Amino acid sequence: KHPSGIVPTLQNIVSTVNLDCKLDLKAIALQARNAEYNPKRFAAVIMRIREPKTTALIFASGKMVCTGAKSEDFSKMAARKYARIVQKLGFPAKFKDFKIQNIVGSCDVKFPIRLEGLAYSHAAFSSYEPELFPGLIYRMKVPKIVLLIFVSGKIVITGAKMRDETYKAFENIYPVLSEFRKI
DNA sequence: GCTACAAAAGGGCA
DNA sequence: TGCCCTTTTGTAGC
Repeated sequence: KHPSGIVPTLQNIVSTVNLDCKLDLKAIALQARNAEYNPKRFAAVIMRIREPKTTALIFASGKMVCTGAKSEDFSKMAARKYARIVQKLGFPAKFKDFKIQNIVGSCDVKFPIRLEGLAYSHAAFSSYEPELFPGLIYRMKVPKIVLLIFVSGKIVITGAKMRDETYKAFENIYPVLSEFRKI
């Protein structure tokens, strides 16, 4: 499962669910204290809960985005809790088509990387402009995943909709990272 | 408290 | 149109 002997830690999960009902945002924004709303700035009511620590963007259309959870299950859990809060408020809220939209992971290979060398050998995948951003942007094709590689050996993997995509991207990159270990 | 990246949802505006 | 808007999170040099 994990040949490199390293398991990326899941850091942020983004999901969406359909409450399947139109919502009155100003009413929700008035009844709730755990809520914010400035339509002039953004179309959603921003709401937050402590456990699991997350932030939901709630729309009039009944759709909802959930951010900040550390796992897929935590994300679904937080979404149901927001859905329960909306119900207590007077809306016939359901929970339709809950879907994990993005998973962000990170790990430490515990060795320095020669980013310049890596980018040169993988030009068709690499974006390295150190004066702009200190990390090398690696757009992997299979799985379709974006990895941010730093000189420190710190790696961020984002864009996954399944956690096995996150693990594979990392196992795919590990041998390349070793090839460009900074001695 | 910006550079960079992924992703969703919506109003607004070239 | 599509591209911002907003939110989250890791990373790191400015």
